[PDB]
Amino acid sequence: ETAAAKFERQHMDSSTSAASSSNYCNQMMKSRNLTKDRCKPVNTFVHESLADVQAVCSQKNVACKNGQTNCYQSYSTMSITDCRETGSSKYPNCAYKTTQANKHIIVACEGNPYVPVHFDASV
Repeated sequence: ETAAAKFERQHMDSSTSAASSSNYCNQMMKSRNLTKDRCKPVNTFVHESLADVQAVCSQKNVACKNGQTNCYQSYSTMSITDCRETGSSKYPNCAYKTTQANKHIIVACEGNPYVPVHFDASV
């Protein structure tokens, strides 16, 4: 698996009229193989098109949380879903709270072609 492919598996779920149910994160964290080794504490899925998310690599250059300079913030807000592990959640039955939002995303980009490889933040 390439880094670009990993970003698509971990963070992309393109859909118009995204309506993530209370069960969404429970299903998606499992189906995208994010609960195989351990319960991943937090994750974000983006519902805009791949073209639109890839386009962010040419948008607003911002500092990455880790101090690197290869992060970019979207000029427009994007439909997203946040997944946050619950208190009662016990591996291998990882449990999540599902919260829909409309926010600017920040991603790190690398390579040729210059594409997203890391989801940094939503703002």
